[PDB]
Amino acid sequence: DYTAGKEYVELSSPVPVSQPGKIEVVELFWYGCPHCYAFEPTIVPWSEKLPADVHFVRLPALFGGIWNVHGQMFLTLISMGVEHDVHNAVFEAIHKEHKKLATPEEMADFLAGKGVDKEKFLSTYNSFAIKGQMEKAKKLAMAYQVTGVPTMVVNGKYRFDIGSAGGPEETLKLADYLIEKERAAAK
Repeated sequence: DYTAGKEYVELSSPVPVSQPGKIEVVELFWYGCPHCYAFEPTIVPWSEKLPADVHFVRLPALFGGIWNVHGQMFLTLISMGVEHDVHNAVFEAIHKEHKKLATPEEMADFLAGKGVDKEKFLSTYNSFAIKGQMEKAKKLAMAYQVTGVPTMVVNGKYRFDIGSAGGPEETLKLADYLIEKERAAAK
């Protein structure tokens, strides 16, 4: 059994969830984060097997500079509806192929090779709608009081990471435990 204050903490000010009625699981990440890249083989298959009442979401940590730029790329891909399909390839480009993907022109030229419309990528990247999603994501990370990645937050209420949980497998087992806690809770 896990212990509040040890493997996870409870946020004294819970944060609203992106999809009311589902148990939210957020992974805060940065595409350029090696620990984030390394966790992917653990969290990806798990995330695809979650039940119908769970909503898994990735949230880019907008902690400045290149993190903001890569987060803006993430959010642009989500808007275009293609992030899932090019997700692994972005991680691979950054960590294996030496691609910096540090400007929208560079991102668009890379993503074109993965099927992504460059004009639509560029227009979405610079859109007002993306500005709002950026601020939303910033304010969420501030409200979760997250100061590094990868970090998990369940149902806007419980924050934990690989170190606190005690390893990558433990991170998912803890998430499972916390999902069950929320499923059992009175509505």
